[PDB]
Amino acid sequence: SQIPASEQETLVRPKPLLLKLLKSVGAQKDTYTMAEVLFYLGQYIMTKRLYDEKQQHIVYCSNDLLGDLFGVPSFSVKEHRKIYTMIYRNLVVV
Amino acid sequence: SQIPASEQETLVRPKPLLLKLLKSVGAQKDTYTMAEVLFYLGQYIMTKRLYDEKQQHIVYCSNDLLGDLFGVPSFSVKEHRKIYTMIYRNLVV
Ligand SMILES: O=C1c2cccc(Cl)c2[C@](OCC2(CO)CC2)(c2ccc(Cl)cc2)N1Cc1ccc([N+](=O)[O-])cc1
Ligand SMILES: O=C1c2cccc(Cl)c2[C@](OCC2(CO)CC2)(c2ccc(Cl)cc2)N1Cc1ccc([N+](=O)[O-])cc1
Repeated sequence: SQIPASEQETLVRPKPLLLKLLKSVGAQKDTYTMAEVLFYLGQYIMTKRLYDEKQQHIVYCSNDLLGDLFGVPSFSVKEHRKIYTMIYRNLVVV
Repeated sequence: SQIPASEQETLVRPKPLLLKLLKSVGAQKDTYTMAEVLFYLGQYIMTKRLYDEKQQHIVYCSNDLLGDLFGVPSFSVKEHRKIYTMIYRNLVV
């Protein structure tokens, strides 16, 4: 956060639409700190799949020589076994 | 270490197209450890921008109530002051 601590702990009362949204994912109250609002928005965001975590770590290799060699348009940098399998089809163990 | 150390250190010879890919970003040899192949693949990937921060960190809220509350189709989770500004419009302190 580039937001000062004092600001994060500011006590606030969500308007009716923001309140309904927060309670829709389990918020219990009518007043919150700003830190609490952000926690519940985070839950809302993840629940409505407005952010995708897997898609944060993707190589897009279609129409590139790498896509030709691996035989795929995309892959996760976090899935090492899957990369190794694709690499092995392009070499010989000595 | 998803991959065992000994496998990472396995000595391998890239077939011609992979080899040309590797030398295209500075690789100097015909023979490599698997670790070395992954390093040079990484350099290729980043050079050609096949992986790019431009697609990262985004909340796409255009088609959700949140987009209507925030007045935008999307926002970056890293833009903390923007997020605060957008939230303050939706409340009273
Ligand atoms: O770092 C992240 C993060 C990363 C990826 C996806 C999501 Cl969803 C989040 C998000 O919540 C994550 C969770 C915690 O509550 C688990 C749910 C979030 C993003 C955007 C919003 Cl508007 C709210 C939370 N978050 C927390 C946060 C972001 C920004 C600020 N700020 O403005 O100073 C404060 C807190
Ligand atoms: O963690 C990351 C990472 C994160 C974001 C983008 C990129 Cl490009 C990479 C990548 O290279 C990073 C750099 C180092 O050489 C600086 C360039 C990479 C991804 C995919 C491939 Cl196919 C190769 C490297 N990498 C390293 C790595 C990933 C997977 C394995 N594994 O399967 O055992 C081994 C090593």
